[PDB]
Amino acid sequence: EEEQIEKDLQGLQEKQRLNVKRERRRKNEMKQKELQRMQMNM
RNA sequence: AUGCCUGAAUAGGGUGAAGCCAGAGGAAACUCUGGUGGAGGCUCGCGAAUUUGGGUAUAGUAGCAAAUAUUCAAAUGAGAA
Repeated sequence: EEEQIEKDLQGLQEKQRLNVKRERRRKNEMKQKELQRMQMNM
């Protein structure tokens, strides 16, 4: 009964952590990409 | 040997390059997983070679000429494999 609560809380917390990590990664990657793209036109 | 003009052809099987998308690691750079995409001195059936049309320059013996399988009935005809 409570095993399901523990499992889904842990799963949602792990998903949240992975989401934070991937958002940080993509934000850095796209900021670098847009900077390079903006600078490549000259 | 090197050309030039105008046409035909430059096929097929396999593999899967940049680039892209989405995931996971690390502060970046960067490295892996899946997909996508469809490229090449990639493969498969000093020297040689490098498709093609037209035009245009520098003893009655040997033997039967070889490309397999012919058969039956009728017609024509002097005479029919």
